[PDB]
Order: sequence, then C-alpha cells, then structure tokens
Amino acid sequence: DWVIPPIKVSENERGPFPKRLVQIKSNKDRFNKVYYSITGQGADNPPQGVFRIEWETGWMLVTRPLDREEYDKYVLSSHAVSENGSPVEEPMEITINVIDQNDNRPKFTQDVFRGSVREGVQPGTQVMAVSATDEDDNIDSLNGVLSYSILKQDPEEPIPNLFTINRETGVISLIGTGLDREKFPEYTLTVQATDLEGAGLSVEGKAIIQITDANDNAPIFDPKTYTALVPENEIGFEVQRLSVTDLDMPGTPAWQAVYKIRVNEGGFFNITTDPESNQGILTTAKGLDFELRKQYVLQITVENAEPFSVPLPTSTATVTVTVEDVNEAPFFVPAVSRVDVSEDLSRGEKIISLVAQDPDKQQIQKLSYFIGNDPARWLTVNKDNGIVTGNGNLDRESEYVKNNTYTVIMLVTDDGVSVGTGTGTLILHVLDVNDNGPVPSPRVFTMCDQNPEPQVLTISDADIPPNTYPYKVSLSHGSDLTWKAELDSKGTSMLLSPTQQLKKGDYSIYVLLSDAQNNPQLTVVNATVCSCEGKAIKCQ
Ligand SMILES: *[C@@H]1O[C@H](CO)[C@@H](O)[C@H](O)[C@H]1NC(C)=O
Ligand SMILES: *[C@@H]1O[C@H](CO)[C@@H](O)[C@H](O)[C@H]1NC(C)=O
Ligand SMILES: *[C@@H]1O[C@H](CO)[C@@H](O)[C@H](O)[C@H]1NC(C)=O
Ligand SMILES: *[C@@H]1O[C@H](CO)[C@@H](O)[C@H](O)[C@H]1NC(C)=O
Ligand SMILES: *[C@@H]1O[C@H](CO)[C@@H](O)[C@H](O)[C@H]1NC(C)=O
Ligand SMILES: *[C@@H]1O[C@H](CO)[C@@H](O)[C@H](O)[C@H]1NC(C)=O
Ligand SMILES: *[C@@H]1O[C@H](CO)[C@@H](O)[C@H](O)[C@H]1NC(C)=O
Ligand SMILES: *[C@@H]1O[C@H](CO)[C@@H](O)[C@H](O)[C@H]1NC(C)=O
Ligand SMILES: *[C@@H]1O[C@H](CO)[C@@H](O)[C@H](O)[C@H]1NC(C)=O
Ligand SMILES: *[C@H]1O[C@H](CO)[C@@H](O)[C@H](O)[C@H]1NC(C)=O
Ligand SMILES: *[C@H]1O[C@H](CO)[C@@H](O)[C@H](O)[C@H]1NC(C)=O
Ligand SMILES: *[C@H]1O[C@H](CO)[C@@H](O)[C@H](O)[C@H]1NC(C)=O
Ligand SMILES: *[C@H]1O[C@H](CO)[C@@H](O)[C@H](O)[C@H]1NC(C)=O
Ligand SMILES: *[C@H]1O[C@H](CO)[C@@H](O)[C@H](O)[C@H]1NC(C)=O
Ligand SMILES: *[C@H]1O[C@H](CO)[C@@H](O)[C@H](O)[C@H]1NC(C)=O
Ligand SMILES: [Ca+2]
Ligand SMILES: [Ca+2]
Ligand SMILES: [Ca+2]
Ligand SMILES: [Ca+2]
Ligand SMILES: [Ca+2]
Ligand SMILES: [Ca+2]
Ligand SMILES: [Ca+2]
Ligand SMILES: [Ca+2]
Ligand SMILES: [Ca+2]
Ligand SMILES: [Ca+2]
Ligand SMILES: [Ca+2]
Ligand SMILES: [Ca+2]
Repeated sequence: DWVIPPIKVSENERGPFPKRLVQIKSNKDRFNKVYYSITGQGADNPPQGVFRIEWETGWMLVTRPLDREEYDKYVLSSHAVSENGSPVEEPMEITINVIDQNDNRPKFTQDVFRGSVREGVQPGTQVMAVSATDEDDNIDSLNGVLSYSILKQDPEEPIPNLFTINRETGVISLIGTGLDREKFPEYTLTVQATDLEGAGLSVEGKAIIQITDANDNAPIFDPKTYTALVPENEIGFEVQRLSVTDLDMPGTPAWQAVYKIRVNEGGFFNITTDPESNQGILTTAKGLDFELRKQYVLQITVENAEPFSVPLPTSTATVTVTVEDVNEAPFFVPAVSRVDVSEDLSRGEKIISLVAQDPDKQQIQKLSYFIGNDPARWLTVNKDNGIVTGNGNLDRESEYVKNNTYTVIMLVTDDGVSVGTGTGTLILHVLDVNDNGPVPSPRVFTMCDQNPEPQVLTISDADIPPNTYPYKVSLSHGSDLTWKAELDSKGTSMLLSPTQQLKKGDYSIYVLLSDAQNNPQLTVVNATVCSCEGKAIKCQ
C-alpha cells in the first residue's frame, strides 16, 4: 500500500498539551458513522494514555512529555468500526520514534581510580587508564561522546606538569621528569569528562598515583673512621661493628649492605652483614700473633645487593686496629741428645749447661728451671740458672738403660708476670767402663762315677767390647782335688774335668777368670756326683 510514515517526536517536549500528531480517515464512511479508536503500549496498554484519538475526527495526539531514555519508540494499531458495530478497515500499524536530547550528564566508571609507576622511568611512559559514560545518543549526535582532561595534580612540586591524558581514550602518561619516591611518592590529580567532545557538560573524578622505588641512593657510613683493640690468641672474634644509612626502601635489596676489605694483609679478616641496621660486623679470620704488628689500616667499601640506577659515589670506611698482648710460655731450645758422658762421673759435675728462651719481648719476666721425668734420682738442676749437674752413681751396665740410652724430660716456668710451661726431652749417651768380670754358665753339675764326661761350662761378661775379649782360666785352692781346666776353640766355653777317680757327691771347685785381666774370682760351682759310667746323668 500507500502506508503511513513513522512519526518522529522530540524528547522532553514542552508547551501546551495536547499536540496533534496526525489525522486519519476511513473513506468507507459514506455509509454510516465511523468510530476511531487505537491500541497498544502507550495506548491502552502500559504506559496507558500517552496517546489518544478523537473517535469522531480521527486526530492523534501526544498527551504529555517523553524521555527516550525511558522508551525510545512506540508501535500502535488503529481502528475504525461502524455505528452498527462492524469493523470497516483492516487495522493499521503506527510508529513513533523518540529523538534524543542532551538531558544526560556523563559519569565516571569508578568513583576513584588508582595507579603506580617507578621513579626512574622515561618521559612518554603509559601509567593509568580512566573511564566514564553518557547515556544520551552517541551514534548520530555528540550528546554522548566524551573528551577527557586533567586540571589539578597535587604536590604541585617539583613542577606541576608531570602528566597528560589522551582526550579520546582517557589514558594517562608521564610527560615530564623528576620523579622521586624519596621526596614526593604519591600524586593526586583531578580529572574531568565532557559532553560533545569537551563541549557540553562536565564532571569530576580522582586518580591517585603511587611511585614505585628506585636505587637512587647509595649507602652512607655513620662513622667514617673507627678504632678497636684486640688480643693475639684464643681467637676468631668480633672486633667492631659499623653503622650506615641507605635511603631507598628498607626490606629491599636497594637497602641491604654488602662489604669487603680492600686489602687483606695475611688474609686474616672476615666481615659479614646483618639485617639489623645492616651494620658491618667485622671479625678475625685466623687469630693473630703479636709482637709482629700493632697497626692495621684497612678500608671497607659498601654496596647494595642490586646494581645502581645511576652513577653514584662508593663510600669507604677507614679503620685502625691495635693488638693487645698476651704473654706465652718459654721453651728450652732443643730436645737434647747431648751428653755422651761416661759412667765414672763424679757426683756433682757439669753435664749440660742449658738455656731456654721465652717469646714476649716485654721480657722482664724470668723463669725457674725444674726437672721432671724420671726413672731414678741422679741428676740435678740449679733452678735459677738451668744447670744440669750429675749427682749419684750411675752404671751403664744395667737396668733402665735399654738401647744404649737413658732419656729424661724436664721443665721450665714463665713467671715474672704470669704463667708458663716448657716440655723438653733429654737423651744422654751413657758410656762404657769395664766394671764386672767373667762368670760360669751352669753352677751345679751332675757328674757320673765310673767315667764322667767333660762338664761343659761357659763364660759371660756384663761389659761391652773390647772389655770381654779373651780369657785366662784359673783354679785356686783346689787346683788339685783334681780338676783340670779348658777352653773351647771358638772362645766362650771351658772344659772341666777331674784327674782323680773321686767320691760320692756334694763338693765344689773354686774358679778364677780374667778378661783385660780384671781377674775374677769366681767361685764355687759345686758338683753333685752319683753312681755311674760316663754320661752326665739326671741325679738322685
Ligand atoms: C595524593 O595523595 C596523597 C595521599 O592522601 C595526598 O597527601 C597528596 O596531597 C595527593 N596529591 C599529591 C600530588 O601527592
Ligand atoms: C676508636 O675505637 C673506639 C672503640 O671503642 C671507638 O669508640 C672510636 O670511635 C674509634 N675512633 C677513635 C678515634 O677512637
Ligand atoms: C644516614 O646518615 C646520614 C649522615 O648523618 C644522615 O644524613 C641521614 O639522615 C641518615 N639516614 C636517615 C634515614 O636518617
Ligand atoms: C656481608 O658482606 C659479605 C661480603 O660480600 C658477604 O659475603 C656476606 O654474605 C654479607 N652478609 C650478609 C648477611 O649478607
Ligand atoms: C687508624 O689508622 C689511621 C691511619 O694511620 C691513624 O691515623 C689512626 O690513629 C688509627 N687509629 C685511630 C684511633 O684512628
Ligand atoms: C727413655 O726414652 C724412652 C723413649 O720414649 C722411654 O720409653 C723411657 O722411659 C726413657 N727412659 C729410659 C731410662 O729409657
Ligand atoms: C706449666 O705446665 C705444667 C705441665 O707439666 C702444668 O702442670 C703447670 O700447671 C703449668 N704451670 C703454670 C705456672 O701454669
Ligand atoms: C709440656 O707441658 C705441657 C703441660 O702439661 C704438656 O701438655 C706437654 O705434653 C708437655 N710436653 C711438651 C713437649 O711440651
Ligand atoms: C756349694 O756347696 C757347698 C757345700 O755345702 C756350700 O757350702 C756352698 O754354699 C755351695 N755353693 C756355693 C756357691 O758355695
Ligand atoms: C667468614 O665467616 C663466615 C661465618 O662463618 C663464613 O660464612 C665465611 O665463609 C667466612 N669468610 C668470608 C670471606 O666471609
Ligand atoms: C664506586 O665503586 C663501586 C663498586 O665498589 C661502583 O659500583 C660505583 O659505581 C663507584 N662509583 C662511581 C662514581 O662510579
Ligand atoms: C677514610 O679515612 C681515611 C683517612 O682520612 C681515608 O684514607 C679513606 O680514603 C677514607 N675513606 C673515605 C670513603 O673517605
Ligand atoms: C672509598 O672511599 C675512599 C675515600 O673516599 C676512596 O678513596 C676509595 O676509592 C673508595 N673505594 C672504592 C672501592 O670506591
Ligand atoms: C720431649 O721432647 C722431644 C723432643 O726432643 C720429643 O721427641 C718427645 O716426644 C718429648 N717427650 C715428651 C714426653 O714430651
Ligand atoms: C739405639 O740406637 C739405634 C741406632 O741408632 C736406634 O735406632 C735405637 O732407637 C736406639 N735404641 C733402641 C732401643 O734401639
Ligand atoms: Ca531525558
Ligand atoms: Ca537524551
Ligand atoms: Ca549527554
Ligand atoms: Ca630518588
Ligand atoms: Ca640504594
Ligand atoms: Ca629510592
Ligand atoms: Ca705473640
Ligand atoms: Ca705476646
Ligand atoms: Ca712469657
Ligand atoms: Ca757399671
Ligand atoms: Ca761399664
Ligand atoms: Ca769385664
């Protein structure tokens, strides 16, 4: 058909109501009276009564103002019946479009936006982002397009133009330079959005930016030069602690100190760090020792764990140390294999005039010499002059003496001012003299009767050679009660044989030898005889 165009109507209209929109006519009215009515939402349906028609003229009206924001369009159905009561025309659809008007102010997405950036970054860096909206049209008008802006950053210091915002997108960026967490950490700037691309109505928001941290700062010592005293030897011990103040953020690696000495003399120092006021705690690496050095001039520089965000001054601490003195024990010089001395020494004679030395050249402390180790008592010392003399009777020949030795240990004490011990061994070579003289091996026989065979006997000397070289056998009172002497060819033994057919048991034979001579006297080597033929038998 020839329909009927949609009807545009403005919003928030205002004048004298009613307002005729249009007029409709059924031509089938030649016959009876026609009754015009109309139906739909806004008509008889909810919102009832916005539009109504004059049953007799065919006029359509808007009865009151409208807000497209509420309902932006309506569709209606129109009718025409006869007085008799019958419909005449197939109904007719009707449309109305509600044209937008700038009745709406915009509104920010949130009531407050927050942001953060680091202090050392470069100009032209994107920080935050902000939103807002207008409910009016924005597809055929500007009643709903906004334009963003900024008008007041607080801390109007260092300067007041650190940022800008993209008018269309509302994004903010760092424009200037001079950000420092250490002086001004959080800005509060006021934003506004406007109707018709900055032309219409405006509103406010608030965005707040916190500033991350940077290693803008270096560490600073609170003393620059310290001093402490120290002892030579127990040690590995705490000398002095140090103080400092970095200014970036505390629990952070831009706040933790790292040290080191420049030069470690004997490399006898270690230094650690501590999460207190991360003071510098210095200590001794390997004890000290001395009388060698009293002075210690060393320097320690301090850094952070992480590198610096800028060239900065490295700052050292210069420190002086002094070693207190402890006084140590003295010592005999050697451990003496000294005196190759003979057995004939006169009880009270100079053996070893000895001396001991003591470390501490503070030496105005003497000591006393004491002896100590010990198989039995011979020797003697002058305690205030360390003089070892030889008292007593010695005898290389016999008991304690093991290999050609006699080892003895002695002491010495550090007095004068405190304490001390000195353990020193002393081996002294004893010597030989020909003391003893020759002696027979077996002392009792068992001779036989009829024809006894030679009674083997031998010789032994306690002395050391030559002193036991060859012999000379001799038979004293009974050199004839019949007894005849004899030597083995290979030196050592002697052959003892009677020369008479003598008696039934129990009787001695006086013996007498010599080796350089010395002559011993020996003696009786008794002789038990019991009935027989010729071989030395078990007796009775
Ligand atoms: C930003 O927020 C802080 C915290 O309240 C406030 O003290 C300051 O005045 C605001 N503006 C700037 C630029 O710091
Ligand atoms: C020396 O060391 C002591 C240790 O107690 C310290 O108090 C002092 O500051 C250091 N410097 C000087 C010059 O004494
Ligand atoms: C660190 O020590 C320096 C030296 O006096 C001082 O100026 C600074 O204020 C100290 N740091 C802090 C946080 O006080
Ligand atoms: C202190 O500094 C030294 C030197 O680098 C380091 O080895 C040590 O681990 C530090 N102490 C601590 C607790 O970090
Ligand atoms: C530390 O060493 C320096 C360098 O010679 C010296 O001036 C200072 O006296 C020493 N001790 C003290 C107490 O500073
Ligand atoms: C001699 O030194 C040795 C070796 O230590 C030791 O066993 C002995 O007791 C010391 N005295 C004598 C008399 O041998
Ligand atoms: C010296 O050392 C000895 C070790 O035999 C020890 O018994 C003594 O206590 C020490 N003397 C002193 C005066 O400290
Ligand atoms: C010295 O005397 C000390 C103190 O008893 C002792 O421990 C040490 O064994 C002794 N000997 C030596 C050779 O120092
Ligand atoms: C040997 O026997 C005699 C005879 O009785 C006795 O007098 C003597 O003591 C015994 N031994 C020695 C070594 O004299
Ligand atoms: C010093 O002492 C600390 C504590 O035991 C140890 O961990 C470190 O290895 C030593 N040496 C240094 C150079 O720090
Ligand atoms: C000083 O030395 C430290 C390393 O010990 C270094 O990191 C720092 O950059 C130096 N100072 C300067 C101005 O380069
Ligand atoms: C510490 O002080 C000494 C003496 O004044 C100096 O040699 C050293 O360089 C100083 N360290 C610093 C960082 O000034
Ligand atoms: C530490 O400071 C002293 C004096 O200020 C300086 O001479 C020295 O070069 C510094 N050490 C380091 C490693 O920077
Ligand atoms: C005494 O000192 C000597 C060093 O000549 C050593 O060989 C010996 O073990 C020491 N004896 C003791 C008990 O100290
Ligand atoms: C005696 O001398 C020998 C040879 O020098 C030596 O090796 C030994 O130790 C000493 N004493 C003993 C019991 O062997
Ligand atoms: Ca409206
Ligand atoms: Ca509107
Ligand atoms: Ca608007
Ligand atoms: Ca800074
Ligand atoms: Ca720092
Ligand atoms: Ca910082
Ligand atoms: Ca010493
Ligand atoms: Ca000392
Ligand atoms: Ca001493
Ligand atoms: Ca002897
Ligand atoms: Ca001897
Ligand atoms: Ca002999």
